[PDB]
Amino acid sequence: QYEDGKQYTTLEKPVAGAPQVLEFFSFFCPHCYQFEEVLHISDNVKKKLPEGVKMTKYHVNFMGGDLGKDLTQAWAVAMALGVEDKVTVPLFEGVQKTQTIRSASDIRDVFINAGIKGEEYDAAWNSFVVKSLVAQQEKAAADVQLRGVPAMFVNGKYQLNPQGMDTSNMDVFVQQYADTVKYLSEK
Ligand SMILES: Cc1cc(Oc2ccc(CC(=O)N3CCN(C)C(=O)C3)cc2)ccc1C#N
Repeated sequence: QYEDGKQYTTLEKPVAGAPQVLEFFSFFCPHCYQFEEVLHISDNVKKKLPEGVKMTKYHVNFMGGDLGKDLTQAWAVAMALGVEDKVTVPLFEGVQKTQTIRSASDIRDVFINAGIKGEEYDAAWNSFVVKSLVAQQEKAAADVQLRGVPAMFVNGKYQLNPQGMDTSNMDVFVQQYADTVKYLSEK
């Protein structure tokens, strides 16, 4: 039922110490927008994972020019402060839906209207911790030879292959995607 090359591929050099379930996304990515707002891929995968398996989500730079680097640093700020749930949707909608986020100051404004004080954002933005988080996201992308998003990796060894699943129907696609992660997570 689950064959290498159909629902998933296998990295030739597995990534030592990778997060068990690792998602890569970009706020510029249209498929990542639907994974968040329509398909809820992340919460559907989470419903089917075994006990205690942690899910990690990293932002990538190669979409959207110099604003893409700023969005990776902003996602680092969100992870450092734990405000992902308050900024994920306003950032997606400001980048892709309204296209009113076009600069670092527009990103900042999203965090402030979500309740993060400007002095707290500026401190985090310039911290060593966020510097380390930016480098961490870029290293994981390089370590899996990432070329596009959305992408999801299981135990640093298996890469989901959504174009090898049924993409004609949204509910079947979500169930095949989440069941593949569950199968691979038990390996
Ligand atoms: C039912 C459905 C099914 C879909 O199926 C996908 C899903 C993800 C991908 C991955 C992808 O888009 N990319 C970007 C290009 N590159 C270089 C990559 O490696 C990966 C593809 C099809 C997408 C949307 C919807 C909807 N509603």
